[PDB]
Amino acid sequence: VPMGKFAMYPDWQPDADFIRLAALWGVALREPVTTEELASFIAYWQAEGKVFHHVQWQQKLARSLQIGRAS
Amino acid sequence: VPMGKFAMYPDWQPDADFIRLAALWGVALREPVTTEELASFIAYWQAEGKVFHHVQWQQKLARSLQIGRAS
Amino acid sequence: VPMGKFAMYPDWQPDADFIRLAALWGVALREPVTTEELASFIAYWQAEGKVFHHVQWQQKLARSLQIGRAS
Amino acid sequence: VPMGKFAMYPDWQPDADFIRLAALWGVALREPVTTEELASFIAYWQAEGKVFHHVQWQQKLARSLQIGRA
Amino acid sequence: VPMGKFAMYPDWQPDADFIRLAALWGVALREPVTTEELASFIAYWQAEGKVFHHVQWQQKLARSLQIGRAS
DNA sequence: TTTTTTTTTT
Repeated sequence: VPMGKFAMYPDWQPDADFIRLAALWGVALREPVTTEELASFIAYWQAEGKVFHHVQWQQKLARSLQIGRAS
Repeated sequence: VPMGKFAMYPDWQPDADFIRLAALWGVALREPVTTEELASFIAYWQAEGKVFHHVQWQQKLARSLQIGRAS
Repeated sequence: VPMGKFAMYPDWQPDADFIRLAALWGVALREPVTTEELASFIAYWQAEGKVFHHVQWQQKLARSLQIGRAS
Repeated sequence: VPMGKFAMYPDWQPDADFIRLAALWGVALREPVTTEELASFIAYWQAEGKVFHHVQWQQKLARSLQIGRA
Repeated sequence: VPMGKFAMYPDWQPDADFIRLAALWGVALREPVTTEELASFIAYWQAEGKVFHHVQWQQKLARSLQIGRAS
């Protein structure tokens, strides 16, 4: 992944231990991140064009899965 | 088809491959979009006046159909 | 209380006086800060790189909890 | 009013006609300034250490309340 | 209007072509100068007590409006 | 002259 802030992009992936991190940020995920969930996240934010650090992007991904899976 | 964010408008349409996209975002559609579902979505969001990129609109349409057809 | 501006770092804590100050600043919290809320706050601002006085860091944490918990 | 350039301090207060000043400077305030809003402001800038004239401090409070109430 | 350096005073105004100047100095004002922004600028600098040439005052206004409207 | 973290018709 790039250093510093950057816009979301198609082959981006969170860290292997992403679920661990999400737990540490108060989001307990039962099942792993599916290819579809990630593709949808990336599409949305790639369009938006805002820029963030890798770890902030992962925080956005966790918050998004939490809302996504409540429904 | 405008570039950038835009408010929804009456002759708006999702891409021709919309059904495959929806699948890639984790929305499996067994029926194609109807002119009535699309008019309903457009009328709602046109009034609202909120602005989004084309791809984000298409995600809103996918989510909206999922919910709508579940009922 | 720590002195001078400083970047956010992993072991940072707002003092035991934090809930008190938050109330003096118009943010009334029912329950204490969770390890997770804090971890999440730290991760975000540590990546951001910005530098602040302790009290200022505390106000940002208060504002964040207020928003966070409104959901 | 406090004189010269100065650092923010606990007992600081804007003028009684602060509301109308804020309007003159393009910040239309529906309600008056609360105790907590002021304590929050004062804490922030007291830590920061920067020094300003009283009126400038009042302009900073006006800009801040605007942002804060949105 | 006064020649040479002078302290800011309540009735001060910039030139009628102030928008064109501001563009020459790199500040493109999508909107012109409001009476309020002006009073705000005057109260600030009148308090500050510094003296400047008319054209220097006009540069301070222009830089100011740039920063003030960047929000 | 510079205080202001935030995907979801239901």
